[PDB]
Amino acid sequence: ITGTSTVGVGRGVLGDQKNINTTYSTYYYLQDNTRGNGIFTYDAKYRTTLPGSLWADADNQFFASYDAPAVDAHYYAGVTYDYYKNVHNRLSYDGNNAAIRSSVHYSQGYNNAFWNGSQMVYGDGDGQTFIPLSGGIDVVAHELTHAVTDYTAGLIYQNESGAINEAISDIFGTLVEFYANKNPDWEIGEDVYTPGISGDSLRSMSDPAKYGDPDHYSKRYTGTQDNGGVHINSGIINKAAYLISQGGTHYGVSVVGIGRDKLGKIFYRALTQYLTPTSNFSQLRAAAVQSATDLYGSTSQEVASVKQAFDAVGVK
Ligand SMILES: [Ca+2]
Ligand SMILES: [Ca+2]
Ligand SMILES: [Ca+2]
Ligand SMILES: [Ca+2]
Ligand SMILES: [Zn+2]
Repeated sequence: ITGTSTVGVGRGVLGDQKNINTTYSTYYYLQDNTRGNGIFTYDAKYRTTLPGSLWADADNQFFASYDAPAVDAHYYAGVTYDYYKNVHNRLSYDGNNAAIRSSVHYSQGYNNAFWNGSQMVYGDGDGQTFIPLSGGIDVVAHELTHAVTDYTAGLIYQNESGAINEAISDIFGTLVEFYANKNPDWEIGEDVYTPGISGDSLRSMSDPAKYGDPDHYSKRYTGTQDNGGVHINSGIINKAAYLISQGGTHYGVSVVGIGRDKLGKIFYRALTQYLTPTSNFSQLRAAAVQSATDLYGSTSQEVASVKQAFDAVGVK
């Protein structure tokens, strides 16, 4: 809609208060005009019809419990946009400031979130396995990163290339979590998963095998479930990425960590410059070595650590 940019206030899924950019025109809408061609948040009204209605509010105050997932979807999409702009010089997901759209209150008791080719979509959860999924910044950044991948490398959602597609979204979801810097960790979905059980998460990057995911290529899932294990075999790449950043010894191979910022730069370059729709794990290793080489020199510690990290997870 056309109107006047302003700032409202609300409370997110976890009960925290935040300021959100809104637009005023009779109602106040969840439309942030300060970022690219805009961030837009929609109410799907417990249906599966998308996008639903642009979120309208009478008083620019968003403290109702119905409001909470909208507040967080809108706010964390802004943070994710800011991460890509400030850290990687990328304007929105397509690199030309495409408008970012999210719908919340999708369906009834829906325990997931996704990018559907055109926008983000967030379920409310069933209240015991998940609370509303937009409450996790790693989840929001994970979904938006799928749009980035789709506009760059185009990794197909199947088999090894799909596992890479998933790992990239976990990796940047985590980097965005650290960027916003409120209790960042190397776990995925911990803020919105199983409100009744503390200390757990959906997936772990530091130790994928904690939830039964492979942490070595020898343990890869070779069956047909989950599109050939795109959410399972991503553990192998997530572990490699954790080692590149933080360091450690894994299956007897020692890796000197080079830190989060270099991890991000190396993987963003691999993604946007060297990966293709059918890239496999061995091709990712090559893309990542070449990226680190480009950025830091063939005889750097950075290149050395990328090699040891992929050796440690058994990717040659
Ligand atoms: Ca209100
Ligand atoms: Ca966290
Ligand atoms: Ca996390
Ligand atoms: Ca939990
Ligand atoms: Zn994903």
